[PDB]
Amino acid sequence: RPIIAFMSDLGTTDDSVAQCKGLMYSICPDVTVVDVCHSMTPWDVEEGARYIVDLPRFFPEGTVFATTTYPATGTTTRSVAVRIKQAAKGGARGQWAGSGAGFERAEGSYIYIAPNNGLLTTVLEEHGYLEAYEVTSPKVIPEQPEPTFYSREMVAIPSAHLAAGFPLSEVGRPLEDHEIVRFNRPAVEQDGEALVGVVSAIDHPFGNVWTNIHRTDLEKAGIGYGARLRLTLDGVLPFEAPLTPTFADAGEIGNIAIYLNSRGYLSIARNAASLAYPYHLKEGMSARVEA
Amino acid sequence: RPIIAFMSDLGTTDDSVAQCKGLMYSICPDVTVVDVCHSMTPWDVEEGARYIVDLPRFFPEGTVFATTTYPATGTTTRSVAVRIKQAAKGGARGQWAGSGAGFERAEGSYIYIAPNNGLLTTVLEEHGYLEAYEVTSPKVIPEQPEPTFYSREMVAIPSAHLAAGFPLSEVGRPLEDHEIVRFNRPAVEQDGEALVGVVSAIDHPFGNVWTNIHRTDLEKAGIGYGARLRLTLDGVLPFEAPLTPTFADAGEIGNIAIYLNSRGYLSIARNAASLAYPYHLKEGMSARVEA
Amino acid sequence: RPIIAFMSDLGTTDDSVAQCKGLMYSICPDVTVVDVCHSMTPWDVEEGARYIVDLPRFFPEGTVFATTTYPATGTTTRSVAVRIKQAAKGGARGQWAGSGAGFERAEGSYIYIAPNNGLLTTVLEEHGYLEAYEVTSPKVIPEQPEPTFYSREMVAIPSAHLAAGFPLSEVGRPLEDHEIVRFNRPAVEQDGEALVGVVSAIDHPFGNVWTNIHRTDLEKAGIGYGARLRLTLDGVLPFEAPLTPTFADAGEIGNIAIYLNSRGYLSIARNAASLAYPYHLKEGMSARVEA
Amino acid sequence: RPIIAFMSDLGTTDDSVAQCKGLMYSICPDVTVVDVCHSMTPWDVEEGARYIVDLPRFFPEGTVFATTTYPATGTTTRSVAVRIKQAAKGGARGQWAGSGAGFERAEGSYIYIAPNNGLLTTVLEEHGYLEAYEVTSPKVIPEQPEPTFYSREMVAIPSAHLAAGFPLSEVGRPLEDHEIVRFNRPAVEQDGEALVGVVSAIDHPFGNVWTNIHRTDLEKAGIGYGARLRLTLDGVLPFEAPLTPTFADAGEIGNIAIYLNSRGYLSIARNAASLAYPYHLKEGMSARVEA
Amino acid sequence: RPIIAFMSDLGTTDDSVAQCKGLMYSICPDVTVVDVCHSMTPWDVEEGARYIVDLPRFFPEGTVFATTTYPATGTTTRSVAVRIKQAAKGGARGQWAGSGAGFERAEGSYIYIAPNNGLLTTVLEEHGYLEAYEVTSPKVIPEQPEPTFYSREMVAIPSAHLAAGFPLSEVGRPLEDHEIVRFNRPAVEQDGEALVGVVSAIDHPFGNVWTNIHRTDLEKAGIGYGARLRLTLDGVLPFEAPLTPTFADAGEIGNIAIYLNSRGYLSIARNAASLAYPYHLKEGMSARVEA
Amino acid sequence: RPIIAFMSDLGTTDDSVAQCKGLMYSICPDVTVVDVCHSMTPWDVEEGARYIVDLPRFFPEGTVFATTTYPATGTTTRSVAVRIKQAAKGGARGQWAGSGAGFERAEGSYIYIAPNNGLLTTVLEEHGYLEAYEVTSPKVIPEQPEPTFYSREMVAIPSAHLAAGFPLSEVGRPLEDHEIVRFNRPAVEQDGEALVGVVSAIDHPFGNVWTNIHRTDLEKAGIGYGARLRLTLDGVLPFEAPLTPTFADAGEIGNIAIYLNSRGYLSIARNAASLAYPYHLKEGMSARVEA
Ligand SMILES: Nc1ncnc2c1ncn2[C@H]1C[C@H](O)[C@@H](CF)O1
Ligand SMILES: Nc1ncnc2c1ncn2[C@H]1C[C@H](O)[C@@H](CF)O1
Ligand SMILES: Nc1ncnc2c1ncn2[C@H]1C[C@H](O)[C@@H](CF)O1
Ligand SMILES: Nc1ncnc2c1ncn2[C@H]1C[C@H](O)[C@@H](CF)O1
Ligand SMILES: Nc1ncnc2c1ncn2[C@H]1C[C@H](O)[C@@H](CF)O1
Ligand SMILES: Nc1ncnc2c1ncn2[C@H]1C[C@H](O)[C@@H](CF)O1
Ligand code: MET
Ligand code: MET
Ligand code: MET
Ligand code: MET
Ligand code: MET
Ligand code: MET
Repeated sequence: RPIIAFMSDLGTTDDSVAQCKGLMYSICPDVTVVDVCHSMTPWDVEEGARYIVDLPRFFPEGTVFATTTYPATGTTTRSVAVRIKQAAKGGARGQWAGSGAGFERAEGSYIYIAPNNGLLTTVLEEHGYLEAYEVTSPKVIPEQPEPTFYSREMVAIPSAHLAAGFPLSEVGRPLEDHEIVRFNRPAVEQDGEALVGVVSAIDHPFGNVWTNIHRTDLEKAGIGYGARLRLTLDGVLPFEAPLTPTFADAGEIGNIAIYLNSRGYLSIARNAASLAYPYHLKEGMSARVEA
Repeated sequence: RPIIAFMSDLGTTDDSVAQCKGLMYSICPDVTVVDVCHSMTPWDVEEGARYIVDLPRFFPEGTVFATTTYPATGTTTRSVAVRIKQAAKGGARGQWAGSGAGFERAEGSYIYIAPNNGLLTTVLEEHGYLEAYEVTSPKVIPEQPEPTFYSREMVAIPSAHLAAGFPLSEVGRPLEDHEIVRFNRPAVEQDGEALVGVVSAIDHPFGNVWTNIHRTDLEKAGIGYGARLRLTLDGVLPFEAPLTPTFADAGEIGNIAIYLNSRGYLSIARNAASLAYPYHLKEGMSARVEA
Repeated sequence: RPIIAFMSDLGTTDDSVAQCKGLMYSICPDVTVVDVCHSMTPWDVEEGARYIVDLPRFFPEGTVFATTTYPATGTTTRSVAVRIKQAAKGGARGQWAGSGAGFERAEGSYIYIAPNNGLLTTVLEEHGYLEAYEVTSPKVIPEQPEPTFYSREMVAIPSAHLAAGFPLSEVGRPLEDHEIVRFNRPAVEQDGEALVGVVSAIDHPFGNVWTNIHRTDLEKAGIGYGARLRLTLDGVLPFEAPLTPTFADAGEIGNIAIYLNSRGYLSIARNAASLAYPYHLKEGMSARVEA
Repeated sequence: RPIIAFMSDLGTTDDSVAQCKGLMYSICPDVTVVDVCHSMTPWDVEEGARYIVDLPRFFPEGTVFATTTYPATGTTTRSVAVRIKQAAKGGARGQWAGSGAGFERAEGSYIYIAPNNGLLTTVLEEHGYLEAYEVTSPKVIPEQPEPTFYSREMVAIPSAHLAAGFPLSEVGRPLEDHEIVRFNRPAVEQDGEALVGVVSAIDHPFGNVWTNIHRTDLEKAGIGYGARLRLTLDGVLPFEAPLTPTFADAGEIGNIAIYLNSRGYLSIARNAASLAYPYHLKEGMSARVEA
Repeated sequence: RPIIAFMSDLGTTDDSVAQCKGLMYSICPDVTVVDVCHSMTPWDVEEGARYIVDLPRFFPEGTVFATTTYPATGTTTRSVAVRIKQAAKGGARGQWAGSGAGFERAEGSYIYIAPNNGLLTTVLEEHGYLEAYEVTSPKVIPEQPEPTFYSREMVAIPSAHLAAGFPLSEVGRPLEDHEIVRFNRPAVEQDGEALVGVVSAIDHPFGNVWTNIHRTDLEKAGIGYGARLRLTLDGVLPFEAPLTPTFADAGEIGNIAIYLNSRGYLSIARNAASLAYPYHLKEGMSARVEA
Repeated sequence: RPIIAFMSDLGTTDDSVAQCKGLMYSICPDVTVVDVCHSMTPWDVEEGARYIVDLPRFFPEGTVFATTTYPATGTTTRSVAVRIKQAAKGGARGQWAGSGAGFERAEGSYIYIAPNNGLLTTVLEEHGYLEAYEVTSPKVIPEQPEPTFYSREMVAIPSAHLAAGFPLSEVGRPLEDHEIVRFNRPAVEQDGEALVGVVSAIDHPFGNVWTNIHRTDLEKAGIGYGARLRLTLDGVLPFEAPLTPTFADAGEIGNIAIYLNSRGYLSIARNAASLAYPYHLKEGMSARVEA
C-alpha cells in the first residue's frame, strides 16, 4: 500500500497533473496517489512550504512526498531527496494525529522529493533530517528531461521509483547541508509587550486570517487562552477579543474570534462569516498583537 | 474494497483534505477515497445537502459517506452516524442507476457520517434510516480533538474506522429522531394554478438554472412533457417554453429549454449555451411557473 | 488492476463526477480512477481535444480513456469506442515518457470512449486507430439513459465495463470511418519564410501563451534553438527572442522567452512571471513567427 | 448673448473640453457654453447622433450646436456646417417643449457644425436642412490645425465664430447633398402584426431599456396606451405589460413597465428599480413587440 | 445676475440635463445655471438631501435651487416651492461662508424647487421656511408634461420662471405643513457613554468615511478636539485616534484621522490615502464612538 | 468678462465644486466659471500639473486659473498666486492657438492660484513668472477657514477676488523662488541610442498611451516624422511603427500609430480603436523607444 502525496503548482485545468499520475501508476503499480493540492501561487516557494510541512503525522509511515514548484525547470538544477527525522506533533496543542491519543509515527519514516530551491526549508527546520541526496540517476529520472516540465521529470517520476522501493541513497550523491537551498523566514519581532509579525495566509475558502505568530511566541509573552488581546492588521485595522479555542466562542455569528489555528498559529476570524474578503485583507499584511 | 465518499467545505486550495485522507489511509489501508466535491458554500447546510442526497444508488454496497460542513467545530457538539434504509432510485424518472435495467441496492447498505447540524436532513428524509448514533467514542474520534477541525476529527477519522468495519453501534449512544437536528425545507407554495418556488441552484459550469419545483409537483398540477410553460425568475425575467426531456430539444443553439434535471427538478437553460451567467441569475431567486 | 482516465466538462463543484466514479467502482470494483481534468470550457470540443491527445504515452497499456462533453445529451446519438494504433511519442523533442529512455508503449493498447462529436479528432489524427464501435449494447449503457446525463450514461458506465474486460467489439456495431465526426483543424499557413497561426491556449495557472505552430512546422522553415525569432501576437505585438529550451534561458526574471512547450508547440512566456495575465492575452489571437 | 451647445467624445477627465471652451470665450467673449455631454462612446457616430438630434426645441433660436467625434482628425476632411429646417416637436406625444403650450420655434434657426462623417444623419433626417457648407476658410479654422485635435480646431473654434455672427455662408463652399456623409439606419421591420427592432440604448444611470421602435411605428400596427403588449428582448425574454405613460403605472416598486420615453420610443423598465443593471442587458440586443 | 443651482439624478452621459438647461436659458436669458451635481443614486431622496442642504450660505441671495429625483414622474404628484427662513451657518465650527468673517445672508433669500417626495426634509429642518406653494400653474409648468421627465417639466422649467421673477405665490395654492412629504431621519442613539449611529456617506473620491453623529451630539457627550476616541464600524472594525481638526494631524501618510468634516459631522479617514475603498466600506454601515 | 478656470480633485459626485462656484459668483457676480476637470487622482500633484500647464494660450487675457489638490488643508500652509510671463505656444509643433495664424497672448496676462505644494511646478517652468505672493490676507481668504476645505478657502475664494480685480500684490507677502515648492520632473534617461521614459498618462476616454518623451527629445536623437520606431512599454510589450502626425495615418482601423500628441509628447495608439484598455496599460510603466 505505498502512497504518494502530490503537491504542485500545476493546477487542475489541464492534464499536466494527470501525466505525472500516469507515470506514477506506471512506475509503481501498487501506489496510491494522494493530491495534496495544485493551486499554490506559482514560483512561490514560501506559500508552497506551508502546504507541505504539516503533512507527515497524518500519513502512513513510508509515505513519499512529491512537492514541486520548479521555476528553474530545464536548467542544470537537480531535485533534492530527503528522509526527515522527527515525524513531529502539531496542531494548536501539539499532539499526534488521529483517534485516541493519535498515531505516533516512528522516526525517519517519510521522504520528501522536491526542487532544491528552498521548497523544503520549513519541513527541514520542523522535522529535521536523516539523509539527503541529489536526484541524478537515469534509473530514477529521464535521460532527456522535458525542459519546461521538471516537476514531472525531476519530482513526479523519481518519487514513484522511491514509492516502488528504489534505494534512496541510489538517487545520486549525498548532498551536504549548505547544498540544500534555504529561504529566509522573517522573525516575530518584539516591540514593547506587543509581538510584531505578518499575515501569512488567508485561510480559503472561509476567509480566515492566519498570522506567523506561533503559540510559542504567545505562550512566551505569557499570552494564553482567556486573555483580552488587541490584534492590529495592515497598520490601521485594530481588533479586540479574548483568545479562545475556536469560532463559536465569539458568540453571535459575525463576531470576532481570535484563536490558535489548526497549524498552531495566532489567527483571527469572524464566527461563521468571512473576515478577509469583505475587507479585502491579504497575505503579507502587517499583524501586531498584545495582551 | 472499502469506499469512503468524501464531501467537505474545505476547498482544494490547501492541504486540509489531504490531512483527512492521509488519516483515512492510515486507519483503513485498503480504503478507496473518492472526492464528492470540496467547494460548497462554507457553512451552508442546505447546499451541502444537495451534493450528498443523491449518491447512494450510484455506489457499491457498504460505502461510507463522509459528508461535512462544521461551523460548530470545537463545541461539545458531536457527530452523527446513520445506516440509511432505501438507497432510492432517482433522476428525472425514478430509476435505479447503471447499465441495463440499473443495479438495485439492498436496503441498509450505506452509512452517512456528518456533523449533527442538519446536513443529513434530506438524506434522512429521502432514504429513511435503521439506526443512528452520536459519535462520542475514543476508538473512532480523538481524545483531544483539534478545536478548529471537527470535519477532520469528528468526520474524517470516524468514517475510516467505519470503512474498516468498526461496528456502527459502538461509536456512541443511540440517538433518537428528535436529537437529530433538521432544517425545514421551504415548500412550493401556490397562487391560482401557478407554482411558486426558488432557484435552488445554478448548475455549474453550465449556467443551468435548477428550481426547487420537483417532477411530483408538476404531476398533479397536470403538467407533463410538452406542456407550454411560462416561468419567471427573480419576479422580473419571464421565459416561455414547452417542457422537454433535454437541451437539444430546444432547436437552435442558444434557445430556451424548460426541462427536468438528472435529479428530477424543474429547470431552464439555453441549449448548448449558458443561461445564468450572461443574466447573472443567482441561487435563491423566486421561481414561478404557469401553463 | 485496470485504469480509467476521466476527462469531462462536468466541473468539480457538485456531485456529478463522483456519481460517475461511483458506477465505475460499482461495475469494475478493482479500477483506479484518474482525474484528467473536469474544468474544460463546456461544449468546446477543440479545447477538450487538447486535454486528452497527449495522454496515452504516460499511462500503462490497457488504460481506458473516458472523455466527454455531451451537448447532445438526451438525443439518439451514441458514443464511439476506439482502440488507438500508435501510442505516440511526444513533447518538445518527440520521445517516450519516463525515466531512462522512457516507457516505450506497444501499439493497439489504449481505448477511448467519447461522444461521437469530434472530441477525438486530434487523438485519431495523431495516434490513428485499429477499430471503432458504436456504443449501443444494453450490457454497457442503460436501457433508459438519463436524458440530460449522457456523460455518466454513455461514457462513464461503458468505460467501466471496458476497463473490467468487456470486449471492445461487443459494445455495438463497427463504425465506418466517415461515421466518426471530426471537426476542422485550422492549419499552419506560410507567408514568405514566416509561419501564420493562432494562440491555441493560455497555459494556466502561469499565463504562458501557447500556439498551434508545432515543431514540425518550425523544422520546415529551418527553425531550431538559438534562432533569433520575431513572434508577433494579436497582430500588433512583435516579440523578439531566441528560440530556447526553457524559461530561465531569457535571463532576468520577467524577461521574454520563446520556447517549445511540453506538448511540442512554439510558445512564449516570461521567465518566472506571467505573460498573459497582466495584458489580458487570450485564446484565438493571431500568432506569427519568422527569423 | 449667443449660445453654443457642445457635445463631444472628449471625456471630462482632462483639460480637453476646457481648451475648446477657452477658445469659445476667446473668439466670442459673450457666448454661453452649454455642456450637452462628453461621455459618448468614442468614435461611435450612431451613439453621438442620439445625444444631439432632440436638442433643437429646447434651445433659443440662434443656438449653435457644436457636435464632434473625429476619428479622422489630422486628415484632409473638413467639417460641415448646416442650418436645419424644422426645429421639430418631440417627446412621447410630439409637442413643443416648455411651459404653457411650449416654446414654438421658428424654422431655419439652428446651426450644427460637426465632422463630415455622418454624425448629423439623424439631425438631418429629422429636421431637414436649408443650407450646407464645407468648413474651410482660415477666418474660422487654423491655418495649421493640430493634427490630432480636429474637435477643437475644426468644430469648437468655428462654432465660436458662427455664434459671434460670422455668416454661415462664408465658412467655405456649399456642399451638394451627396457630399454629406450619412450612416445607414437599420429600420423597423414587420412580421405579422409584430414590430422587430433592437435595443438602441441603455438609459443611464437608471437602467431603462430603450428601443428604436418609435411611436409612429407603434401607431401603425394600431398600438396605443393600455394595449396588452408582449415585448421580447434578447430573443429569449418575453415581457408582458400594458403600454403606459409612466413608471408608477406598473404598480409595485420593481414591477415591469412598458412605456414611450421622453424621446418618443417604445421602452421598458421597472417601477423605481433598475431593469438593465442586474441582468446585464445591453445596446444591440433584439427587440420585438406585439399585442 | 439670477442664478440656478441644479441638482438631479439625471447623470452626465446623455443630453437630459442639457435639455432642462436650454429651457432654463430660454425662460430666463440672464440666468447663470450652476450644476450642483447629477450623479446621486437614483430615487434616493435620502442621499439627495445631503447634496442640497448645505448650499444656501455659499450662494448669492436670490438663488433658486432646482433639486430633483422624481420617481413619481407622470402621476398627479406636483412639485413643492419654498422660500427658506434661515440661510444658516455651517461647517465644522459653524460660521458664514467666504473671506473675512464670511458673507452673512439675509433671511428668506433662497427658494428651493423640488419633487414633493421628501427631498427637502433636511433643508426644511435646518433652514426652516417662510412660505410653501404647490407648483400647478400652466404659466410655470407645461400644459402637457412629459410623463417620464417631470424633473424637467416640474422642476427645471418652473425654476427658471422663478429665476425670471415670477411671483412665488403665483405658482399654485399654499401648501400646509403636513402636506409637505417628509422622510424620517434616524437618530443618534445613546448606549452607555458611546453615541451610536451610522455611516451616512463615503466622501468620494477621497474614500473618507462620514457619519451621522454631529458635533452637537459630540460636544454634548463632552467630546471635543483632543480626545482619544474609539470609532467602530460595520460592528467589527475598531479605530483609535484623537479627534483632530484635519488629516495631516494623524502624522504619517496612511495614519488614521478622526475629524469633524466640512458639513459638521464626525468623520474618519486615512491621511492622504483612501480609507473606505481598500476595505470596501460603505454607506449605511453601523458607526459607534466613545471617549 | 472675468474668467475663472477651475481645476480640482473634488470630483463631480457631490456639491463640493458648487460650494466653491457659488462663492465665486458671490464675490465676482460678473465672473464666468469654466470647469477644467475635477476628477484628477486625489493628492496627485504631478497629474494635476498636466491638466493645468497647457491652458494659458487657450484663454482670453486676464483669466484666473484656480488649480488645486490640497492634501495639506488645515495646516498653517498658505496658498501661492503668480502672474506668469510667457503664455507659451504649444501642441505637437509649437504654435499659438486659434483660427488663422493663432491668437498671440501678451505677457503677464494670467494668474495661477494654487496650494504651494508643487502643483505649479510645470506651469512655473513652462511659463516663467513676474510676481508671486503667499495668500495670507483676510480680504481674500477666510479669517477662520474650514480645516478640511483649503481648496475652497485658500483657492476658490481668493481666485474670485482676483477675477474681480483685487490687486495681486495685496494678497500677501512676496514669496521668493525658493519658497515656491517644486517636485522634480523625472528625466528621460538614455541607453545607447534608445530613450528611456515613462507612460506619463493614459489618454482617456480613448486609451491612447502618452509618454513623457517630448518632441525636443526626438529631435536631436535624430528622430523625425517617418522614422521606423520600436517602442516597448512595461518592458514587455513591443510595438513597431513609423512616426506619423495622426491616427488615420496607421491605415486599417485598429493598426498601431506612433505619434506626437496635442501637447507635443511621444505617443502610441490604435487607429480609431483603444490601445490601453484591452492590454490594461497603466500610467507609470516604463517607456522605451529605439529606431
Ligand atoms: N514562465 C515560467 N517561468 C519559469 N518557470 C515556469 C514557468 N511556467 C511554469 N514554470 C515551472 C512551474 C512548474 O512547476 C514547472 C513544471 F515543470 O514549470
Ligand atoms: N470563520 C469560521 N467560523 C466558524 N466556523 C468555521 C470558520 N472557518 C471554518 N470553520 C469550520 C468550518 C469547517 O468545515 C470546519 C473544519 F473543521 O471549521
Ligand atoms: N445547457 C446545456 N445544453 C446542452 N448540453 C449541456 C448543457 N449543460 C450540460 N450539457 C451537457 C454537457 C455534459 O457533459 C452533459 C451531461 F452528460 O450534458
Ligand atoms: N486613437 C484614436 N484614433 C482615431 N481617432 C481618435 C483617437 N483618439 C481620439 N481620436 C479623435 C476623437 C477626438 O474627438 C478627436 C480629437 F479631435 O480625435
Ligand atoms: N424606472 C424609473 N422608475 C421611476 N422613476 C424613474 C425611473 N427612471 C427615471 N425615473 C425618474 C428619475 C428622474 O429624476 C425622473 C426625471 F423625470 O424620472
Ligand atoms: N483623506 C484625506 N487626507 C488628506 N487630505 C485630504 C483627504 N481627503 C481630502 N483631502 C484634502 C484634498 C482636497 O483637495 C482638500 C479639499 F480642501 O481636502
Ligand atoms: C478552519 S477550517 C479547517 C481547515 C483549515 N484550512 C485548517 O488548516 O485548519
Ligand atoms: C445537466 S449536465 C450533467 C451534470 C449536472 N451537474 C447534473 O447533475 O446533471
Ligand atoms: C509550463 S509548466 C508544465 C505544465 C504545463 N501546463 C504544460 O502542459 O507543459
Ligand atoms: C427617464 S428619466 C429622464 C431622462 C432620460 N435619460 C430621458 O432621456 O428620457
Ligand atoms: C474632504 S475634501 C473637501 C470636499 C468634501 N466632499 C467636503 O465636503 O468637505
Ligand atoms: C488626442 S484626442 C483629443 C483629446 C486629448 N485628450 C488631447 O489632449 O489631445
